[PDB]
Amino acid sequence: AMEIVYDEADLRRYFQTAVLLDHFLDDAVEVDVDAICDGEMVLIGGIMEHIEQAGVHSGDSACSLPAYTLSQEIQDVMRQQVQKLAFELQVRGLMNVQFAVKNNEVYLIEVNPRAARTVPFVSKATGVPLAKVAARVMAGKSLAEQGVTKEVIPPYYSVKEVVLPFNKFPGVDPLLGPEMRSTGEVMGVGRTFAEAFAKAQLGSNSTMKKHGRALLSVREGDKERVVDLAAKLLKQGFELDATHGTAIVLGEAGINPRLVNKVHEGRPHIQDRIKNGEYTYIINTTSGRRAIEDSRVIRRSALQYKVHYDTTLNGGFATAMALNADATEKVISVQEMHAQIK
Amino acid sequence: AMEIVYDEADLRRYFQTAVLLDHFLDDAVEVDVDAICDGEMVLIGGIMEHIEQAGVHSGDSACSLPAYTLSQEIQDVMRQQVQKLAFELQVRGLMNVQFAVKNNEVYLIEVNPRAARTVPFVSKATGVPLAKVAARVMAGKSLAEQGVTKEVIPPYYSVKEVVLPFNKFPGVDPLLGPEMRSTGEVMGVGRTFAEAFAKAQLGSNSTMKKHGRALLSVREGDKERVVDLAAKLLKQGFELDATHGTAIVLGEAGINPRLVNKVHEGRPHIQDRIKNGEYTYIINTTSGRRAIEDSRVIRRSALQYKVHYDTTLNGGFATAMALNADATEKVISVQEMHAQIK
Ligand SMILES: Nc1ncnc2c1ncn2[C@@H]1O[C@H](COP(=O)(O)OP(=O)(O)O)[C@@H](O)[C@H]1O
Ligand SMILES: Nc1ncnc2c1ncn2[C@@H]1O[C@H](COP(=O)(O)OP(=O)(O)O)[C@@H](O)[C@H]1O
Ligand SMILES: NCCC[C@H](N)C(=O)O
Ligand SMILES: NCCC[C@H](N)C(=O)O
Ligand SMILES: [Cl-]
Ligand SMILES: [Cl-]
Ligand SMILES: [Cl-]
Ligand SMILES: [Cl-]
Ligand SMILES: [K+]
Ligand SMILES: [K+]
Ligand SMILES: [K+]
Ligand SMILES: [K+]
Ligand SMILES: [Mn+2]
Ligand SMILES: [Mn+2]
Repeated sequence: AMEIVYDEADLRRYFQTAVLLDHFLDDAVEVDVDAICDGEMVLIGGIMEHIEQAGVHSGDSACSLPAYTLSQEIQDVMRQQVQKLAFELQVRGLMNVQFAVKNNEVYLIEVNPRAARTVPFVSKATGVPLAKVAARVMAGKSLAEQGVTKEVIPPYYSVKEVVLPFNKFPGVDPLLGPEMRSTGEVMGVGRTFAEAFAKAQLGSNSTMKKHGRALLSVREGDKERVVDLAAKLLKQGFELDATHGTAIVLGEAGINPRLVNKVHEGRPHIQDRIKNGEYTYIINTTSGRRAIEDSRVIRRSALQYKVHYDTTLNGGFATAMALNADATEKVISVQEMHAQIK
Repeated sequence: AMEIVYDEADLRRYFQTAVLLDHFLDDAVEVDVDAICDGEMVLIGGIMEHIEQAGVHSGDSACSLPAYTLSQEIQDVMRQQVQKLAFELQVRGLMNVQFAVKNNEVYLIEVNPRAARTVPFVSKATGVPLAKVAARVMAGKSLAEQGVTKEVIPPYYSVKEVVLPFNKFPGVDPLLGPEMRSTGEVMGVGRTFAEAFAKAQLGSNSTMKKHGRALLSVREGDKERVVDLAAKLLKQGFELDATHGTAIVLGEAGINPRLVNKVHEGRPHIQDRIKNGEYTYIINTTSGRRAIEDSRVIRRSALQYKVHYDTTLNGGFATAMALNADATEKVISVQEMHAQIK
């Protein structure tokens, strides 16, 4: 059971309720790299950029292969580090490495010296059966002997999205965090990231629509980038609702959402509006135990009412991009996918 | 000393800091009627309909001759009532009667069996020198004998607005009530109530602009009608800002102002805005000893920064109507005015 303490008081408050301590890498991109070491060389299976930032468990994060925003440059630094780690720790077969990118800096989060859960997706995505390869390495056949020595970068994007069991446990706050709660995953294949993401999103049973009213209620950190999300939604045809401070931020930028009351503020409030079906999209971000506790009503309603919702700004942007794609437009077989690989 | 108490709490509260008790006619139109009685008959000098509701002292209320909203049927009752009083009281000379109209019902405020401060305005409006006649009547010369027996109804609108000394006493809260504080008055003459109001407004040294951003912050009782007012403002090309509760009501009507913070909510706040000359108009209504003391900065700032502001919704509608008029478009002389009277 992890925790992200924000302040001193927070700390106590934690222990009370409650040991390692790690500085939390706020606003960093999380990445996973799957690889194979045969003692002689390292084979990079895949570099997957997560959509949800570090702090949202990698198992609960949607992710993309190839990276959708990371510079090749910083990806090179990761590949090198993966390499140094592989040789140093004497890996023989699969490994997984998790990093956090912040301010153009690579930070190591952990090393899993075995097959990680990302293995099948990377394999489907790249056409290389890494578990068969790594198993051959284990039994003694080298990467070189098997002919699997060069990293494969596919010509299309593969996006992985997860499914959470929150609807099975209503009393739980359907919020993402450092601890993994998802039961499964799906894969979206597209020409662009928007396209992959849209397939991934639909595949994951998302109720997201291409029109309607969107409710925006974001935390302080999010106040800046929210403006841009709000316009993208505007550009797409949605109308907007916003709670107090979010409305303020949007107002100051020129966006004037319809103001909506928090449960405490009066009626009608969000709960009522959600209950009524006024929304087709909800973007709600939060930060701080207490802040989280209050906003619980939103997610709870959103889930109960089947309204698609994002709890991270990164996810919101990803959702916004997919609005530009059409998941039903084109289909492709795995055989065809793999045949496109040069 | 008069004040309106709203609840049990409030009443002691008063008595504390502090005798007749009278029920307060809320959301009522105040009316003034000047009249002459000689024992034989009653001449109606004029029926004036206040812009500001009962609760804002007549003396500080803007007014209209002829009535701009009241039905003929209701004036008829007041006319009826006045006569009854005159004879009843044995009025010989001038008299004044104040009424309040609630739900199509006429309530009697007071009777002043003497010359009222409205006499000169009525005289000027109607061409009938009420003071001369009444004196004559007082000395023994009947209306009949004077040949002043019919109620004159002007072909033009006559609006009286007042001037308040707030600017000379900064420490004071520039807000209207049951006690009179104005020192003078002005008159506006027009083809329409709007044109008349517009002249009276300009006459009163108002800083009202025909463009800019308006700030709307209104009470509960007003939250409903404010929509129409907001619409007018928008139709006129103003941009709107609203405090929370007001913003909620508008938005719920399709009207999304720019949300703004009270002083206690954040920076920038209203005071700041005002201070920055961000507004050209402010509509601020309040109810309650506290809601009032809490809004004080709005009015003080507004007065101090020379921004035109109205403290009644009625006053705000009038201001709006006047936006459709040109005070400097047409001029007329008292002589012509009177010449127009048949
Ligand atoms: N220092 C950190 N800064 C930001 N996020 C972190 C940090 N440490 C861990 N996390 C978050 O916690 C998650 C799980 O931590 P990790 O060490 O990988 O635990 P696990 O063994 O459960 O897989 C990560 O996937 C990440 O999103
Ligand atoms: N019962 C009432 N309901 C509403 N407003 C009232 C009532 N009584 C007085 N007022 C308001 O207070 C003002 C002053 O009361 P009034 O008896 O006329 O006082 P004054 O002697 O100063 O002229 C009125 O002009 C009116 O707007
Ligand atoms: N990849 C996690 C699922 C995202 C979920 N809609 C949310 O953002 O909370
Ligand atoms: N006739 C009263 C003065 C009007 C002023 N703008 C107010 O509404 O406070
Ligand atoms: Cl794993
Ligand atoms: Cl449950
Ligand atoms: Cl008087
Ligand atoms: Cl003073
Ligand atoms: K993550
Ligand atoms: K692990
Ligand atoms: K009045
Ligand atoms: K009096
Ligand atoms: Mn991990
Ligand atoms: Mn009076």
